[PDB]
Amino acid sequence: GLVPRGSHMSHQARVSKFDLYNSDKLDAYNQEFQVSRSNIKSINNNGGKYNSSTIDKAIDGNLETHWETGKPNDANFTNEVVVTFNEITNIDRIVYSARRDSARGKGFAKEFEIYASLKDEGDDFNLVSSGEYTESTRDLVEIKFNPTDFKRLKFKFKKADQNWASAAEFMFYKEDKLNEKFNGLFTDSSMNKVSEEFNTLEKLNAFENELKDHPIYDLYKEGLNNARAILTETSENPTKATLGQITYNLNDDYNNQYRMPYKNIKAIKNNGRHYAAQNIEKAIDNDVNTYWETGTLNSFNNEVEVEFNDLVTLDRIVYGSRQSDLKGFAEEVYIYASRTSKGDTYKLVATGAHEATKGLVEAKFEPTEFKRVKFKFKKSKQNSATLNELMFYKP
Ligand SMILES: CC(=O)N[C@@H]1[C@@H](O)[C@@H](O)[C@@H](CO)O[C@@H]1O
Ligand SMILES: [Ca+2]
Ligand SMILES: [Ca+2]
Repeated sequence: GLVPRGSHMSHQARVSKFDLYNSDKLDAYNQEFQVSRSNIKSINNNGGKYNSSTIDKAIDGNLETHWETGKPNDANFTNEVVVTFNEITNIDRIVYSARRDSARGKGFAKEFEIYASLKDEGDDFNLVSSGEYTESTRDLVEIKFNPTDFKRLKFKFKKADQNWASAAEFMFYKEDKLNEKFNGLFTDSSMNKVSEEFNTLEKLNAFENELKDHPIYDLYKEGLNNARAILTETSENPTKATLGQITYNLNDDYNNQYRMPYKNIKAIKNNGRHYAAQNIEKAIDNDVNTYWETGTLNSFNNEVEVEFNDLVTLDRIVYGSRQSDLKGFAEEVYIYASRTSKGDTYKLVATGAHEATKGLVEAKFEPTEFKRVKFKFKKSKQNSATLNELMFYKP
């Protein structure tokens, strides 16, 4: 499942991770939208090449071969690459990666400019788009701008990570209008309000139907379901949860019926890093003897966030502290639910309190749907935060 990237229709490019690449849909996608590698006539660049990392390697269809410049950016020199197409070609996107060898990410175009020419020769280039990407240097990114005709496309490494501009691949794509519609599903990057054109179930369901023959329809489903969850959301109704020591976690048969499978955990994270090697993944390793401990400390609240693969209805969260001393036992807890896979869509489900104790405690509340859960350490014994296990039980 992709998530909407936000609309782009200024002259600042939208740059996002090209997650499409990992999918079984890629080939069908490329068939329809990619500019064939066979339409790329030639490539040159102004900085030469390092060793055998020749410029042809930037457009050979292999993410495991790269060009690297022979001359790094400096205060006086900016690396650029010029691609010539067989014929004038309409393009709205570049998909780009830096080198992916042992120095992966080195030379990533952290800032770039894109220029068009309709000629084969001459310096008549006009600025099409400028952009940046600050998230990572290791990513395959989609750079999306206004659809433009190119005989030659010039790509300038305005800032290259560690100056030594590199490219595993430059790939080119034609406009995908339905994809852009999907990119405009939400009003902003928080993805917690559906855009006006989809802002009813009637409109959203019609849109889903409209996407059904699209090559990456299956990847759109997650975002569509997120929108639907927002459209159908009810007012938050937090209660006080009842907290008590429990031992039913020992009961395998019970767990089979009532405990959410650990395999349903897509991801875990927290806001406070961790102390020593008491990392977060051991709050969910199914071992009461291993525990997470925060790197930060209350004042600030510690919070843990668990993402699920499948939405699940829970009525209980079971937790315990580090068993040695009980340091960082959540004495007071806020439980937040989101019904979306991403976005700023959490609502408060329940508040609860219990004295620190050995063993496991359930926090029981009203049955609630969770696609993701936030566990907030309101008050914690000794202003630390610790989890030996975090478990989720159904009504
Ligand atoms: C493997 C590795 O890091 N190779 C790089 C090489 O590609 C080039 O950037 C060079 C510049 O002095 O620095 C390193 O040797
Ligand atoms: Ca390559
Ligand atoms: Ca554990």
